[PDB]
Amino acid sequence: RNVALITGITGQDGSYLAEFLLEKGYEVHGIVRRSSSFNTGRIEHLYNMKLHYGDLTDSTCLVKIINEVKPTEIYNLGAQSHVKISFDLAEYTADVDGVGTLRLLDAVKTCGLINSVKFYQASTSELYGKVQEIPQKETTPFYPRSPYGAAKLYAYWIVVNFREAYNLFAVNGILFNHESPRRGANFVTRKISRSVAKIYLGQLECFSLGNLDAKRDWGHAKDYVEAMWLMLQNDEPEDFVIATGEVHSVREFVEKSFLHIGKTIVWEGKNENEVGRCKETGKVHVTVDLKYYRPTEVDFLQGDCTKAKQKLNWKPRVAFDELVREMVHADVELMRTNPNA
Amino acid sequence: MRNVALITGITGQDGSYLAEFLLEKGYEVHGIVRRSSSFNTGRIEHLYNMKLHYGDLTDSTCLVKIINEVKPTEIYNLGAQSHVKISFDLAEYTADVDGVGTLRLLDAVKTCGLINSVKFYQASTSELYGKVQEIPQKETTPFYPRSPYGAAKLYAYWIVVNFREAYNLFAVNGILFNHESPRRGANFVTRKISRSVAKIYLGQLECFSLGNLDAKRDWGHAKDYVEAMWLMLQNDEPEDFVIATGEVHSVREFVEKSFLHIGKTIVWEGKNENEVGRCKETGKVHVTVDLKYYRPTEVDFLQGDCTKAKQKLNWKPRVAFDELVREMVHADVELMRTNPNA
Amino acid sequence: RNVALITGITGQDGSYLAEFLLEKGYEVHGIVRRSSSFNTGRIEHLYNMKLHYGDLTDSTCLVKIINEVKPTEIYNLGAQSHVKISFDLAEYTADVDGVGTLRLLDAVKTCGLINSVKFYQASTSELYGKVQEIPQKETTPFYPRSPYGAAKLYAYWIVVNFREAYNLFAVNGILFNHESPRRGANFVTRKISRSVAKIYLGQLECFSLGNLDAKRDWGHAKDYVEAMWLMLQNDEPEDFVIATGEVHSVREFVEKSFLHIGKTIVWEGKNENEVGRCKETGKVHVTVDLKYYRPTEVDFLQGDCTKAKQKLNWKPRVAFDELVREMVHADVELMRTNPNA
Amino acid sequence: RNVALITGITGQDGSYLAEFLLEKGYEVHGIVRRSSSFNTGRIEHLYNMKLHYGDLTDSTCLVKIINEVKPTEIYNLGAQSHVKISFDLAEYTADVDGVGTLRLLDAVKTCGLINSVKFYQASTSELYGKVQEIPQKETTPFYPRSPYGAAKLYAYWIVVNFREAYNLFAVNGILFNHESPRRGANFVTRKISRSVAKIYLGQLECFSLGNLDAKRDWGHAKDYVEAMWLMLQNDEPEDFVIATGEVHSVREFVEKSFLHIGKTIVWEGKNENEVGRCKETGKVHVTVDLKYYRPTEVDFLQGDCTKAKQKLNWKPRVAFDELVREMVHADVELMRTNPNA
Ligand SMILES: NC(=O)c1ccc[n+]([C@@H]2O[C@H](COP(=O)([O-])OP(=O)(O)OC[C@H]3O[C@@H](n4cnc5c(N)ncnc54)[C@H](OP(=O)(O)O)[C@@H]3O)[C@@H](O)[C@H]2O)c1
Ligand SMILES: NC(=O)c1ccc[n+]([C@@H]2O[C@H](COP(=O)([O-])OP(=O)(O)OC[C@H]3O[C@@H](n4cnc5c(N)ncnc54)[C@H](OP(=O)(O)O)[C@@H]3O)[C@@H](O)[C@H]2O)c1
Ligand SMILES: NC(=O)c1ccc[n+]([C@@H]2O[C@H](COP(=O)([O-])OP(=O)(O)OC[C@H]3O[C@@H](n4cnc5c(N)ncnc54)[C@H](OP(=O)(O)O)[C@@H]3O)[C@@H](O)[C@H]2O)c1
Ligand SMILES: NC(=O)c1ccc[n+]([C@@H]2O[C@H](COP(=O)([O-])OP(=O)(O)OC[C@H]3O[C@@H](n4cnc5c(N)ncnc54)[C@H](OP(=O)(O)O)[C@@H]3O)[C@@H](O)[C@H]2O)c1
Ligand SMILES: Nc1nc2c(ncn2[C@@H]2O[C@H](COP(=O)(O)OP(=O)(O)O[C@H]3O[C@H](CO)[C@@H](F)[C@H](O)[C@@H]3O)[C@@H](O)[C@H]2O)c(=O)[nH]1
Ligand SMILES: Nc1nc2c(ncn2[C@@H]2O[C@H](COP(=O)(O)OP(=O)(O)O[C@H]3O[C@H](CO)[C@@H](F)[C@H](O)[C@@H]3O)[C@@H](O)[C@H]2O)c(=O)[nH]1
Ligand SMILES: Nc1nc2c(ncn2[C@@H]2O[C@H](COP(=O)(O)OP(=O)(O)O[C@H]3O[C@H](CO)[C@@H](F)[C@H](O)[C@@H]3O)[C@@H](O)[C@H]2O)c(=O)[nH]1
Ligand SMILES: Nc1nc2c(ncn2[C@@H]2O[C@H](COP(=O)(O)OP(=O)(O)O[C@H]3O[C@H](CO)[C@@H](F)[C@H](O)[C@@H]3O)[C@@H](O)[C@H]2O)c(=O)[nH]1
Repeated sequence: RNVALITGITGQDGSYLAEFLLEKGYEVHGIVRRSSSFNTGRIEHLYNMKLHYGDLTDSTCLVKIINEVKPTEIYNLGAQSHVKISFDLAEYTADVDGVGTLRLLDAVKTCGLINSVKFYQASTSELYGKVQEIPQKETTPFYPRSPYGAAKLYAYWIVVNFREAYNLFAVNGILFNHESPRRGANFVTRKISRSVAKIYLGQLECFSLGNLDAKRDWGHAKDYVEAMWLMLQNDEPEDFVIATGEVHSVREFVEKSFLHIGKTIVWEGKNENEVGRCKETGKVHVTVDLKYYRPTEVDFLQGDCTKAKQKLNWKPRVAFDELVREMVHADVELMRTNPNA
Repeated sequence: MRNVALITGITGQDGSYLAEFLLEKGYEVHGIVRRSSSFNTGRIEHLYNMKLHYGDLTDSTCLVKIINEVKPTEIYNLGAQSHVKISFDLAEYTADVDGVGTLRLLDAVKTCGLINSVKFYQASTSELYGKVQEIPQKETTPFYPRSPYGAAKLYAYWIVVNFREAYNLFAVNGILFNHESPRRGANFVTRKISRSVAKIYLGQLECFSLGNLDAKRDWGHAKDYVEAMWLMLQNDEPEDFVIATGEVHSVREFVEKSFLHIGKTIVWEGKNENEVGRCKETGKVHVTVDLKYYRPTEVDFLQGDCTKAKQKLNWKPRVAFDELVREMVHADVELMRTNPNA
Repeated sequence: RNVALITGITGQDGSYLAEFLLEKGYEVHGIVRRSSSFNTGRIEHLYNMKLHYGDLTDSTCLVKIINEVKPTEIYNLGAQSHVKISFDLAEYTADVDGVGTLRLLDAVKTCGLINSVKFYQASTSELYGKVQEIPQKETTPFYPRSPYGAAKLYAYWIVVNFREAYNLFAVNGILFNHESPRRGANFVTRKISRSVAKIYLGQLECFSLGNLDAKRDWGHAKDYVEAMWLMLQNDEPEDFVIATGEVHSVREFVEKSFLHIGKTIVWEGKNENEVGRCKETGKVHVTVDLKYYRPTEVDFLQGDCTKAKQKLNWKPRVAFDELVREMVHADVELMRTNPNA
Repeated sequence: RNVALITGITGQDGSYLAEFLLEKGYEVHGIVRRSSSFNTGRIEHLYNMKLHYGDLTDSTCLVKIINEVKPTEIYNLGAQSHVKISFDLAEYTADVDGVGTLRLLDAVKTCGLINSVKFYQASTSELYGKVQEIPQKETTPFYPRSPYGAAKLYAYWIVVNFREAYNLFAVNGILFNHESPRRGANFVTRKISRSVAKIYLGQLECFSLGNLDAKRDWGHAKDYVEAMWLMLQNDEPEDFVIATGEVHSVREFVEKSFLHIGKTIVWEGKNENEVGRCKETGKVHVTVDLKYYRPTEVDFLQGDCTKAKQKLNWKPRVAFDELVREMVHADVELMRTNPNA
């Protein structure tokens, strides 16, 4: 009996995880939000899958769904997941990402599933924020730098407390940045791949970014959802960093993306006056706008996933260069078939 | 001089039409949009005078920030979990958004010192009449809600009344009866029918299932009804108004008329959950009934009397039921032809 | 098997209801709020009674408690019950009095008790607000005049919807004002009885009130909790007005209270300048202060409880004059024994 | 212009802080919860003080109050502060102690007071939970062990984020256990002092406790509220541990408390069968009950307040033995004057 409940099934990770579990013959249940528009674009090709209307702020819907489904595995991926937006939506973010995690854990307990459920929490490298060690591993102290980070920190610790207090098999995947062709359009990697694709097709000339010097450890969502499953296959409930260990700047992401459409970016100017110019044509394609900066930036992330390599035998398959290629190529195809986004 | 609107629910059916209507009048239009993991501004993307702000009706702080920054002259609270069937499984969220959310917005107006400068429109509803206590229903008909949606909207109606009476806020309840359009949510009955009929016409679908075929509704066009919202805020006195067509049709009639527009005459056979709708010309079944689409407490009949609005606002509906059905089926044929996955 | 769960057990009504049910051999459970101070003064003499920490805004505690207790009868008396305070606490009042009622109902459903629980909702004459009929009965249209009234109206209707949708035996007691020596100190009747008692004992000289012309139908809480029980003994779940049918002003309450300590109040002046003077001494004991007025006053309430008389055989035992006497007498004793009481 | 807003003014700390600030000529505002009973016992002797109805779960009331008062200093002491109760009230505790802190900070920002307010957060030694260093100081990593601890951790970090993001003068006082004659009756120290006082006066024979071997660093609330004020007088917004550095067991608190009424406790038995007998009379006065244990106990706390000593010149005046004496003596007087106190 293999029955998964995925919160956040409509998101990037949820959509890949649903595919991965379906291929293994799981019965997959997802919680979807009511919307005035179509909102199941990433999973519509899959309808073994059942969707249920719910929200992580509605305690009764969560108990009803868990009590009806009686899952063997719960993946809490549901969240207001955007860091910049969390500064203007601090309270909603706290209620969904922090308190919502508690609601789900409490529903497990309320439904008498404390000894049968395995629970995965979507923890995050944003917890390290202003990094206290380089690289960051499971024992690096946390230092959040946004309302999102603070809410995720609550979630991390309440999960730990349920494991310790009630012997719930509950784990924190401390996943570093992961991307894909299904990545939200207002995250930096997809913003770049979409804009580069549009420039290639003559639908756009120039776009603006924020902090070009931010550095990230970027992997592929499809690899990372497998690690989530492996953490629940472990005999003991343990927390794990999942990451590539390799660091690149936003600037490098831009450079590599443009090279895939035959353009070499050369930078000129500094800070908010910095521009990225195509060497071959002389045309400006990238500018900087201060409005995209965060009040408290996370400058640098680099994960050490030695523990996961040893215990889970997990290794990332997609490296940064192939990630950039796949994203630009996919968005060229997407924008060619349909110029409207 | 200064005409600045704040629309909650700007991404929805009504919000998108209201935004166009106000922009045409030279308003500066602000909208509150929810964060989503997917694109969610499809009904208003052609418009970007318009500024969008991330917010949620359950986050009191975001609402005060936005109202304090924008300082609107007009607020239209259209934001809601608006689906009645879904409200039975999302009762608490529905209460928090549709009921308490209305209070949050009113309180933000007061907190920001705008009680004497803002005109506030609340999206009230014929669902308030529920198990109807008079036929037709007018402003003085007693309410009798029949869902967690209806109950939440009733709270909202009364808290609006209380702000008007307590603090002299110009605040009004539009008691709007069902209104539809080509932008209507796909899981409301009218659009579900028009989309499914369009798909059948184009060979993309053979058959679809519905719930209670005997429900009766007063159906108008969203584009006409957003004008009434604006007129209620142009009034010298803050008054509540029923807005409706006065004409009643069944779900069954909506199905029949929709199919006639693609050259098919539906004839029904069987009863209750075994009832089917068959094309007379071909003998093929196109409509079945499934109990899962029924509501635990149905609203059987609505018919609005908008005499007060006719007299005071000079508002009259322009689109009648038959033209509404035609426009919806025709628009969804065009939509599904251009894109079979829409 | 007779097992009651009372929300609001620490309040006026809860304390009387708990005694009444205990006398009948019920197992009585109460939900009590955590407080930094002692808060069980009305029920401490009773500890068949079990208390549970909870709150009507905490969905998980309610499911846990209902699932553990498995009550046959639930009395939802828990509320922010003060009308004037509801104007400054509008949202909290909505969450507790409105949404809290839904949470309790949904917990009944979630726990599989929809066909075994009988549910009493504490509805109220405040629903009639700006009265549309005189007297008011079950069929009088509602017209709330406060955030409290609006929240209670939501609660009334969501109860009706659970009864109609799921065949829950759920009822609205539409109780008119009821008082006692245990009445909250900042309601008008108890404010008067305490202040009059203090004046009698030389602990106070004068106090201020708001609208002296408000008129109310006043009964005794001890009689009214019996009606709540009777409504759950009914074969069919029906809503009932409970009231005396007799109307008196705040001014009369003041006059009658002072007569019990040997003072005849004579009024002079109008509106906010009106004062109440003891005829025997010439001393001013009552003034008016605009801060005690409500933005939207409820001027007049008078209940017609014909339906309850016919179907429940309920009749009020304590009339207004005895209510005034009991309250002043009790507060004299209270303030004599303890001047800080 | 010195205007303080105290959330939690009715609690232990709030009541001492209010006195301390009033003595300095502050205008003091407090947020008080609506209650069905009298709940201002600790501050009634003070009414320069203005009280406002509010709740930390009602965002609108908090903005209204802050906008009206325009405080120069805010002390966020309001909380569901009981650790054992937090396990059954996990969600409410998260909403009040965690999200409530954010609501207050956001109201400061919304009201345009980011550059004029100094904000004190009531952080706590419970953040150290399963202690990662002994003694614990500002740089010891946190490890919460309850829903209370997890909620307070959110609050700690969201305060840090407002300081770093918007240059708000905002500080975390990391206060270790502090007690007084006004301590809540269900905390262990006051439970002991009240029960011992009752035994001395013949109002009780025996009481039950939980984990007798837990160890704590106990100081006096009156000393600790002064540190809160000093942290806001600092030129730079800094976080500080406040503690005695001296550790004692619950068992020692029992022994020392009984000594003060002329009784020597001698223990017999183990675990939940352990009892405490008066050596002089042979009578049993203490038993153990498993229901008082916590699912995830905090076994040991010991604070290092070196930083506060150096920068604030703060030193605790009351040591453990005098604290025990003051509490037992005060509760003897209290229970003698009023057996129901
Ligand atoms: N991608 C990364 O680099 C990364 C790294 C570490 C951790 N994380 C975290 O991992 C999880 C998955 O990331 P992602 O990239 O897949 O995020 P995403 O694409 O933004 O997806 C978010 C999902 O959560 C749902 N959601 C939002 N608010 C909700 C609510 N109130 N109730 C129920 N569901 C709600 C969204 O629904 P809608 O579709 O309706 O908006 C969506 O399905 C998130 O928790 C994220 O914070 C991400
Ligand atoms: N159509 C009718 O016949 C009718 C009749 C009377 C009254 N009403 C009411 O009138 C209004 C407009 O109806 P409609 O057909 O335009 O509804 P709709 O298409 O379902 O639009 C609902 C709007 O509310 C927003 N919303 C939902 N939850 C929200 C939250 N928590 N915070 C902020 N915004 C939120 C939606 O955002 P998303 O797009 O992100 O979901 C959407 O923009 C609603 O209040 C509805 O209940 C409708
Ligand atoms: N008295 C009347 O004339 C009258 C008439 C009609 C209806 N009502 C309604 O009938 C009920 C009983 O009236 P009453 O005079 O006994 O009221 P009351 O003395 O004010 O008692 C209210 C009770 O509700 C509890 N409570 C408040 N907030 C709560 C929360 N958030 N979670 C859980 N419990 C909470 C209170 O606890 P604390 O003690 O901790 O505050 C108290 O036990 C109330 O619902 C009231 O609104 C009263
Ligand atoms: N004492 C310690 O050893 C210690 C150490 C470190 C930190 N702390 C923290 O320091 C602060 C002061 O402690 P204390 O011993 O004075 O606590 P306490 O006596 O339990 O006082 C708690 C205060 O918070 C109020 N409160 C609770 N929930 C509230 C809500 N939802 N909205 C508004 N106010 C609310 C209480 O009101 P009611 O009176 O109505 O319940 C009370 O005034 C607390 O934040 C506590 O968690 C305590
Ligand atoms: N979104 C965005 N980011 C930009 C832009 N210009 C520069 N940046 C910088 O790129 C960097 C990456 O920003 P981003 O792509 O928006 O992702 P961020 O790191 O902020 O958050 C993502 O990864 C986290 C893992 O650490 C997850 F927890 C979280 O849920 C989410 O999936 C930042 O430093 C940002 O400041 C710009 O125009 N947009
Ligand atoms: N949605 C839906 N409704 C179905 C179906 N089969 C039959 N029906 C019936 O059609 C009728 C219409 O259902 P509907 O189109 O879903 O709209 P409903 O009347 O329930 O609510 C709409 O109109 C209200 C105005 O009265 C608004 F306040 C509300 O926000 C929303 O816009 C019902 O009687 C329903 O039971 C069916 O398959 N889907
Ligand atoms: N509390 C209070 N009320 C005052 C004062 N001076 C005059 N009044 C008037 O007395 C009248 C009675 O005020 P009251 O005693 O505060 O009770 P109110 O009628 O507002 O509410 C009580 O009864 C309701 C039943 O209809 C319950 F639902 C509700 O929960 C609560 O138990 C009002 O018209 C008020 O304006 C005064 O100084 N305090
Ligand atoms: N309350 C209580 N505690 C008991 C009992 N028997 C043994 N104990 C033990 O005493 C110890 C002290 O329990 P306590 O007196 O309940 O205080 P605790 O340390 O749990 O919490 C207090 O101090 C914290 C600082 O660390 C504050 F953050 C918090 O707000 C609060 O003021 C525990 O180990 C407990 O298990 C007993 O019967 N009741």
